[PDB]
Amino acid sequence: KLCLVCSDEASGCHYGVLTCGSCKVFFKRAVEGQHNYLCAGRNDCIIDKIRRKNCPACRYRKCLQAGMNLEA
Amino acid sequence: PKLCLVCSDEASGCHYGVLTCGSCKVFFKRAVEGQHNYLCAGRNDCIIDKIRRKNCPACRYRKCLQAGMNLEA
DNA sequence: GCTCCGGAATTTCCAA
DNA sequence: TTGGAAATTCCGGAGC
Ligand SMILES: [Zn+2]
Ligand SMILES: [Zn+2]
Ligand SMILES: [Zn+2]
Ligand SMILES: [Zn+2]
Repeated sequence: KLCLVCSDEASGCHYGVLTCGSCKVFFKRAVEGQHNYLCAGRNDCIIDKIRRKNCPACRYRKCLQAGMNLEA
Repeated sequence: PKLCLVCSDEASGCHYGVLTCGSCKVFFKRAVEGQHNYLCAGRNDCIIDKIRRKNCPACRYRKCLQAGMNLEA
């Protein structure tokens, strides 16, 4: 039932991956925002429920290598 | 010149005992009266600057305390 | 007249 | 939206 990104509960499978609501209003506007997103860490930041908003960079990263894309 | 000891932006003036910008001033003020409960998603060495400073409240708050910031000064 | 600082009130911002 | 946190702006009072 877990979002494969933030490990909150999934609202369904969107963009080819099972994840949550916020994680699926997030990928989302990073792509056609085509955003910068610099990490203040090592690029290995932990992504979970209340930390997910700390590092958009690592969050966006983890989105991609879970396979999220705009296509179907 | 004139540059903040915390978020590394240009300093409004000495605030709470530490030369700092205005952003960190009201950040620190808000942190001490409220809760600290912030978590770091990194190793607690996170880099703080104008773009990065909003990423990790935890590390930013730590730097303020490290800098010597205190409410009565 | 000014400088300096705390700080409240206001606006900007964005996540959920 | 609905509400919380960020940040710029502005005012009160101690000084000088
Ligand atoms: Zn998620
Ligand atoms: Zn990161
Ligand atoms: Zn600062
Ligand atoms: Zn951190």
